[PDB]
Amino acid sequence: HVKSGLQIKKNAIIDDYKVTSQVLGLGINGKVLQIFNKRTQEKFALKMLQDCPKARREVELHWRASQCPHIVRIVDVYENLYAGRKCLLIVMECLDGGELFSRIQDRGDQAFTEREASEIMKSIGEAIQYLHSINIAHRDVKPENLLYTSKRPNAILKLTDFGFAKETTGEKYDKSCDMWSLGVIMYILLCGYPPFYSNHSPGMKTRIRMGQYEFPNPEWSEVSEEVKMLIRNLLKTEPTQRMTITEFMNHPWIMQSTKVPQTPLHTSRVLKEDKERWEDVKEEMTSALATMR
Repeated sequence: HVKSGLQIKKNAIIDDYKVTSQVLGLGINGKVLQIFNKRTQEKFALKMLQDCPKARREVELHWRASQCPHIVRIVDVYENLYAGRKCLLIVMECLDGGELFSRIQDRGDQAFTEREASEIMKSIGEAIQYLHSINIAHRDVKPENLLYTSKRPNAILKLTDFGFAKETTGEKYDKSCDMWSLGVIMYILLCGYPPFYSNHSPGMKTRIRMGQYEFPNPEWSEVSEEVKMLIRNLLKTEPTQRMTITEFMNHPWIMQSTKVPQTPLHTSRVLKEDKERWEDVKEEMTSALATMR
């Protein structure tokens, strides 16, 4: 089966979409902005990149991935002049529902089940499975890059931000770092904190002491050994021994999310207790990923 290649349009974007240029001001800094199609009136999102080799690759790899339903769609790409600089203006579907874990943390009943975690992990695994099956590694799978279509409870989770994405060759282990990311996200979904040692952070709990067993008791006591084994496989130190996306998506815990117990988890309640640490969680995931990609 044959798919079209990426046509980068050269006409000014404002022929096609309403923007106005105090909106564009905040854009070249990095913020995704809201814009409207003129013909259709549908809302979209706009990312502004400086045109270089690397931005070109990001947009290329992302375009190949767009038709995955667990990956944010590229609608159009423009090569325009903005300010003194040549820019890639990328038009995408708007994802208005916020980040994955924000939703979980803000729940009013502080209730979250193993089954829900499984359902979410299936969504993320589908996007990764698509990428790895066309020899792309994302290499920046992390909380801020997983976003919901809308605020509503049945919104679709989607993967964004191809700024670190890369073509691979199989004999390669570039894909390994995506599998580690899955293990980390899964771990947080099940307990509310990452599987990170720290030498930290007052008026707060230390969730995992250095060198301590990785599944501590208050939060992990009702979680099966089967699930802990799936996590050890995803987090395995050596990339040569780390679980692949094929093994992950073929695991019963993922394949049969419907049959997963509705075990009540500490996740939402822990995300709230520890919300002052969330910035540091993300910061540590970002640093780890940079040593691991």
